[PDB]
Amino acid sequence: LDPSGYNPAKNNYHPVEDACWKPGQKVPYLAVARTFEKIEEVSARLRMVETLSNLLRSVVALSPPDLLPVLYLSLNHLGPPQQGLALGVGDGVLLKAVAQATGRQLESVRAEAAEKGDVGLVAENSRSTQRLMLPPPPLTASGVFSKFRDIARLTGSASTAKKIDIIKGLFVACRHSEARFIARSLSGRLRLGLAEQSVLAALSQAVSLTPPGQEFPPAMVDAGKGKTAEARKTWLEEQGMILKQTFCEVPDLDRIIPVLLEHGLERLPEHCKLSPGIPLKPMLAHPTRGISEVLKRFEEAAFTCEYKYDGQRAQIHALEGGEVKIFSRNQADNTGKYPDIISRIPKIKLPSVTSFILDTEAVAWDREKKQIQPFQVLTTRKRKEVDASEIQVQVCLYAFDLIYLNGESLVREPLSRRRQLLRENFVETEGEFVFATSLDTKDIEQIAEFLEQSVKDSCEGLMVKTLDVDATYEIAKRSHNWLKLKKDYLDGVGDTLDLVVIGAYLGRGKRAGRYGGFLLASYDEDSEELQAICKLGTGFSDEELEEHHQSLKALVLPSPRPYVRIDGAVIPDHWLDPSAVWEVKCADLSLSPIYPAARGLVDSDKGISLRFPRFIRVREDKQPEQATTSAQVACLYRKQSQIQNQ
DNA sequence: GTCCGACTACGCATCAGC
DNA sequence: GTCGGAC
Ligand SMILES: *OP(=O)(O)OC[C@H]1O[C@@H](n2cnc3c(N)ncnc32)[C@H](O)[C@@H]1O
Repeated sequence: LDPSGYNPAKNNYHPVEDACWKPGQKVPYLAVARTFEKIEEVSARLRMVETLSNLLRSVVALSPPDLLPVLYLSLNHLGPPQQGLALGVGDGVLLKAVAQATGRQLESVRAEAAEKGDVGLVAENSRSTQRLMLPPPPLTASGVFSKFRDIARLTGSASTAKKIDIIKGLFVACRHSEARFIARSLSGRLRLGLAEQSVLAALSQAVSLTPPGQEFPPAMVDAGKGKTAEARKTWLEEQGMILKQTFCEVPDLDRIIPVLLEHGLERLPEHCKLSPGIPLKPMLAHPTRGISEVLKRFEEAAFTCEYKYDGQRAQIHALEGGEVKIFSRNQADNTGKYPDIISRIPKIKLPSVTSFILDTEAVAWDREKKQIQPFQVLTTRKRKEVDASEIQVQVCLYAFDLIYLNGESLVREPLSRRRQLLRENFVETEGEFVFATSLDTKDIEQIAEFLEQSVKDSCEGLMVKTLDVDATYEIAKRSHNWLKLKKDYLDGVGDTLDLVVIGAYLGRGKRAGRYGGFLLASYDEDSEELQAICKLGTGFSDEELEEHHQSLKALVLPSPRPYVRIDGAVIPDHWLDPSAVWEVKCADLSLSPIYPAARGLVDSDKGISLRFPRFIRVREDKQPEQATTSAQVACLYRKQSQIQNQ
């Protein structure tokens, strides 16, 4: 058949008959791109999962070995996260490859990509070089995926030119809508509306409806034929939960897909279980906007409150053989980053401990002062090839959960149990390995003082977790089972700044057409200058963003006003007449190496920016001169508890 | 509530142009 | 990291 007319969203989809490729033959990338079209067209997640499941069903029945690349293409992933593969292709490089492939000038394609907010639309609607040669052989799914890995593997000098040539070869072989999705994949903005959770749902539904390991033609193609609506409903969720719980234990398609294709979904938890050395998905936290919101949602269930430390999450694995591994919250290998940690594993556990998986937070520590250092100090550590002698920023560990212990998994255990084992079999070495400052209560005043004390002790806020009711480490049940209580979540903390809009940025994707971001500035009275302080991109409603785009479009200037100073900040696409004042909330103030706001008032060669800036409201009663001054910004930074604890 | 994709600062690691 | 939108 023709991959051009592939419709994986048709009613009564047959995996074998409605396919556009013969069995044993490699899956054409156009079939993947056609499935991406139908997925992008709809907004309901259930319709998106069904369309993908249909494509996965034809793959599992006609070309099983192509299931792994098709899943990775739908996720826009290069492979397992612990392998650390990265494309290494910037937007400027992708645009240079698009311009060279289409025969157009770089300025033409760059203006169009910014105006459209999508590189895929530019790379597709340009084929002035396709009428130059005979059509290259059609693209395959596994072939496109391997070429993506080829790009990611090129390193060293002159590697950029080699990446461009591979991207160029893909575009000249693209037909119909393939160029739009290949360019979207390289830029890291697939924009499908479907991601990890929906792919997992589509995979479990596809292998349940069309089981793998069958002979061809497949005896079973729709195992939900003789079932009722509520029966097929509850059967698919039970199957989807088996896949989701094991993927949370082993988020590695390279390990799950082969076992899946050989033993089926039923026997998967027997082969892929939680084990040290293999990173697992961490437990996340849902943001709570107040103490009262914690009493609800948890209702009549006992919980605990722990200090929210400002560092980097460290998932530490101790294998039975003695080898030690550390993983980030994205399952990235961080073992070579903490040699100081590895030397101290003996000092944290009892002689009876043989294997464990620890959930801790690596926080920068000052041994000469016995205090916690801010996150900016922690980020100055080296990332790889670190030798313990040259470690200049010490790290203190704050363990708050225990997942594995002596060969048994505690995932299905309540937090009250996991916390107990973590206390009995681990030792306190202050400034090295300490337990999270905990406090079990239900008193609002006690919780309020604990929230205050945490920030006095160089912490962001509190973490609230139940102890016995829904207090397991099963992410597939609820990925955000913990609660997050910070000061800036409450609407009275007062860290609101009134800043002037001095620039706008063209939006991409969901923000194509209007402004996606804005440049904010503070007024320096002594220099009579507006100093850029940060960029702003979140906090607007969709209706507010169109009001800003309309109101600020009249103030667009061809050149910046002479009294505006942005230093090394990103030059805005549209310079704006300094007139709009917006209220902006942030979590912290940081010493910036780029922004010139309040430079000299705290550090001689560094300014101040805002950590996690968000838009609150427009200050219509205010004018640029009445905005927050750089002197106020310098004082706000000084009054910070971590800055005061210095 | 869930899932997804807009967008933030920052600094190490990497590479093009000279 | 924060945030809002569609379901
Ligand atoms: O805001 P966020 O989602 O990054 O917060 C979650 C992260 O916060 C870190 N952290 C610090 N202290 C704790 C405690 N006591 N418990 C759990 N997490 C904690 C972690 O890095 C977490 O991912």
